[PDB]
Amino acid sequence: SMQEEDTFRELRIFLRNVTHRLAIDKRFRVFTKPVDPDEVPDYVTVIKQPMDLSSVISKIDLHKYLTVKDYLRDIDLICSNALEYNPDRDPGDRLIRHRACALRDTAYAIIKEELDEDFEQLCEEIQESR
Ligand SMILES: CC(=O)C1CSC(NC(=O)[C@@H](C)NC(=N)N)N1
Ligand SMILES: CC(=O)C1CSC(NC(=O)[C@@H](C)NC(=N)N)N1
Repeated sequence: SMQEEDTFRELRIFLRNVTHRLAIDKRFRVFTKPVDPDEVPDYVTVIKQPMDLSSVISKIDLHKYLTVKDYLRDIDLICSNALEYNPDRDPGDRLIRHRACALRDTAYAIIKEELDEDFEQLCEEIQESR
């Protein structure tokens, strides 16, 4: 229905705002764009399902997220991919892991503070009826 489409549009507006706030954070610059194959060639090999904040924005605009849970699974994927690609004790790897975990923590904290739980439940119940 029209009211249901209004609900998903409000969700997209909210998700764009969260994603923008993550993308402008200097700590998260390494996650804003796909990994460039030149600067690092083994990434395409190790990481089967790449995700970054620019791809998240594209999926929002393609109406791919109908719930907050669909969105956070892609935030979770940005994080888990970074931990998998950077497992070593060396400081370069450790720095990316710390930033990845901070990105995930920040997104969850924004949603916990600013998303009404009844709004997320509505999105869920609309989606379960489709
Ligand atoms: C998005 C992501 O996970 C990235 C982007 S650059 C990076 N890691 C590195 O440049 C070094 C520190 N570690 C390697 N294993 N090459 N990890
Ligand atoms: C997913 C993962 O590997 C981890 C390990 S610890 C973490 N986040 C934290 O400890 C946040 C909540 N606190 C900080 N003072 N940083 N995330």
